[PDB]
Amino acid sequence: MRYPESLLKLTRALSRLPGIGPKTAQRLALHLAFHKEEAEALAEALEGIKRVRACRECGNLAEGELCPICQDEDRDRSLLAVVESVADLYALERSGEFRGLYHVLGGALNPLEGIGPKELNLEGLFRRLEGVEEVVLATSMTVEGEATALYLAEELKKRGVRVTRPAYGLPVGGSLEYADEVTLGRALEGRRPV
Amino acid sequence: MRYPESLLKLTRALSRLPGIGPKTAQRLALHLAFHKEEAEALAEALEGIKRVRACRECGNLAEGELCPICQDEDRDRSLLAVVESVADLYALERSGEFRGLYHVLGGALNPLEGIGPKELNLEGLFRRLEGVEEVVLATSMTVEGEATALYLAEELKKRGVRVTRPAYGLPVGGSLEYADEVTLGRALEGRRPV
Ligand SMILES: [Cl-]
Ligand SMILES: [Cl-]
Ligand SMILES: [Zn+2]
Ligand SMILES: [Zn+2]
Repeated sequence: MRYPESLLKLTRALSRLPGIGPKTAQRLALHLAFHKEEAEALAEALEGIKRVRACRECGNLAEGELCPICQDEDRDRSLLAVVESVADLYALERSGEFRGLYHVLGGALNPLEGIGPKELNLEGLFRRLEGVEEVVLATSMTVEGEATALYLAEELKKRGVRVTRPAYGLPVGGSLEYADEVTLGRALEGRRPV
Repeated sequence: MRYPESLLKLTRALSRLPGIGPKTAQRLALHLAFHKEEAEALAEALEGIKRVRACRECGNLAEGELCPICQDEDRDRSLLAVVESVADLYALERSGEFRGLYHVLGGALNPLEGIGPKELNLEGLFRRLEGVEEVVLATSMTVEGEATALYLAEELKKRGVRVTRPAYGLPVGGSLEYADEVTLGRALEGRRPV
């Protein structure tokens, strides 16, 4: 469709973003061209995020050295949560049921994609076990996240610390009829007294 | 969810974009933070589009003064296409069945939103009728675009030039069963010999 170079340069850059097809790229590029003020603000914010980097301790996004979680003094440092990504950390933190610390991996273990202990931010985890009561293995509830969990569990039980896994089960407001048979089966097996 | 300032500043700027909710804003903001090279390229392209502006004659997006269409010498200047937006011009131009010139309005007539002749790039149209055989009223096929068409038709027939409207009808690969009754009714009324 497009022909001006800076417009096409913008549309092409917008298309590199994940979950942004060429049709959305064009609509946004046109919009940015017709709203100079907004486009300048976005360029300012993009320059602004050059500073941001992985936290020295977590792997969580941080202004400068330490992330907001690590440099919070009101934090139960007896608790630690292993997590695959920053998006998952935010979800956990948004839940409100956790005031521990986090360790952010680079992803999950995956033999089929050659992803293993060296590729993940893993060796850093074992250096931070000082006065850590509990480690929550809060990896994804997938084949890959479960494989990661079992590996961390084996390695953590060796080094003398208890490990817990968040519950498989039904989601809140969920009907039994529309849940899958595996999730439903785990929910039954992990049923609790009341 | 988020707490670092430049990240939030980016996520907030990304949310100002049309058809971008806060969940997508966050995913993209995180992605840009973890891909410094790509983010710099987007900032470069955003700075790059400061130059872009409305064409002196069309209202179409242009590098500097004139749009690529207006400064193309192989252009049937006997033909002119009135259009509501640049997105529509590109669609028309992508169709391949038009080698005329374009006039880009700022939108369509809409009494309910106080949108009328002064608010649209309209007065500029009548200055460009020199050696113009045909004007294609290629506004949207809506209540607003039709109202715009009729107004331009009245005003153009006064100033001595024929006007045409693109066809209402069925789309290519379309079944009759799933088409709406109005579109189907127009397709029948505008049926052609073969
Ligand atoms: Cl798309
Ligand atoms: Cl969303
Ligand atoms: Zn941290
Ligand atoms: Zn032009």
